[PDB]
Amino acid sequence: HSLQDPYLNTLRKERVPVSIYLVNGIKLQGQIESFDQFVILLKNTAEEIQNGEVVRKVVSQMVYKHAISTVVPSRPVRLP
Amino acid sequence: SLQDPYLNTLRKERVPVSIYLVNGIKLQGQIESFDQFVILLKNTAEEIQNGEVVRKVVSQMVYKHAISTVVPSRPVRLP
Amino acid sequence: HSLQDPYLNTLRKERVPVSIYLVNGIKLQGQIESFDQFVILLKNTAEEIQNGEVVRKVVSQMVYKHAISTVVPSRPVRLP
Amino acid sequence: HSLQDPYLNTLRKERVPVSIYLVNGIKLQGQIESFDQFVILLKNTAEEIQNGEVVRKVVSQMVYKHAISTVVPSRPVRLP
Amino acid sequence: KGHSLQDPYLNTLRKERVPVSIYLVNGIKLQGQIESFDQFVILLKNTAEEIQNGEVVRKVVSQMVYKHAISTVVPSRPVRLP
Amino acid sequence: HSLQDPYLNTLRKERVPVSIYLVNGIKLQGQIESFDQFVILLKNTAEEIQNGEVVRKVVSQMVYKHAISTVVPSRPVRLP
Repeated sequence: HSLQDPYLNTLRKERVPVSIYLVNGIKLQGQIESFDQFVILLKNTAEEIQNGEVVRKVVSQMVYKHAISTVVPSRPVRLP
Repeated sequence: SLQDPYLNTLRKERVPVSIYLVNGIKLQGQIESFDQFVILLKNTAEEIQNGEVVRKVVSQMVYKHAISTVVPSRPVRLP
Repeated sequence: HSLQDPYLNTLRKERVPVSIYLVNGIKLQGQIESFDQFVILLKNTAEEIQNGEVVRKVVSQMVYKHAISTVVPSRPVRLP
Repeated sequence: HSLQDPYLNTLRKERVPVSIYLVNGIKLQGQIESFDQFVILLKNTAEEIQNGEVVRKVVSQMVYKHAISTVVPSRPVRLP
Repeated sequence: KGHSLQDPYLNTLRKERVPVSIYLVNGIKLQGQIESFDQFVILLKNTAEEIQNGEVVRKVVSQMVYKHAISTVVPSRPVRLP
Repeated sequence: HSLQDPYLNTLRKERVPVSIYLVNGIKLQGQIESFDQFVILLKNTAEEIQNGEVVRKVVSQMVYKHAISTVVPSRPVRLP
């Protein structure tokens, strides 16, 4: 895959906020900290309300490429 | 051997394609570039902000394995 | 592909109208123009009304084998 | 296919009526005419009615293994 | 740690006639004992019980499941491998 | 596998409680006992009511990776 590697690699190093849409329709958000041939490591640091104050929770989840339908970043970018 | 050309045709000829996903989602745009396992689809979305229409370029990396069918706008013959 | 490549070559060369059922339910109709190891190119003249006249549209769609469940030809076929 | 081939090759030989359940919940009944590495030619000997006349078709649909969840034969069978 | 786990787990599930639940991705639950498996299918035997003319009838049911349609396989009792 | 095996292996070594989301929507909780190229052996210790007292039931599923949506660890995990 001579395009997928650059593209992710780009999105990761430039810390590009992305939406990962899953085949089951679930939308993940956040940044590609890392990836390999079969998985993306995706960190999202969304805000949260814990007992009437604003906490920010950083859950990082490994998402299987084979369950991703599309990867639509927040801003377009190009490869080396 | 059929896939690459059909794609590579649509890419260079930059014909707008409708690519239906397995879940039924219909994505439209132009094939900027494709890979063994992914298609980079380019589209210019239209948004309404403060009355007037504003547009920008959205680029989607689409996994081939979530795609069912690809319907181009106009039929195309291979090279 | 002892059974597949013939059963499509026979379907392709003999221009048999085929139903393609997709895993997701939606049914495609039309003739196999051409296929490779992962895709089928299915061409189909349709029947459309625009401005009170039956107009026919020839639509060609590359359909990923991996979204296909079953392909049912219009008339029984044989191979060598 | 130490197990899959023998088993499939059995049910074609002994012309064993099989139900094939697809991943999407579809159930096909029929006899395994042929199969290869990725596909199964399922012959269905199905009666039906057309406008108050019994009409018996014989349809040979090619099924992609990747759409099959389970194949359930009508009689228990075994192989070497 | 490549393909060491799948066989041993299955292979001791089969060899020790352990009852297993097989959950298909589509949400179907299949119960039975693993008779055998290759790289791509497991052969699941169970005994089905129907009623014919108001008397019990046991039948042996043996179905070939594709692993690519299996989500998870949960034995009825803990097992361990070599 | 330069990210997946490491990420998995430290989830396993540090007995991190993990939630495994399936493509079909099912959430599986537990911890990675072992994992393969294609399966995760996931152990779950849950409390179950037996005869008016509470008893922990240990359950161990072999999960197929290809049915896994996403792997959400209980807490952050940094690899070597």
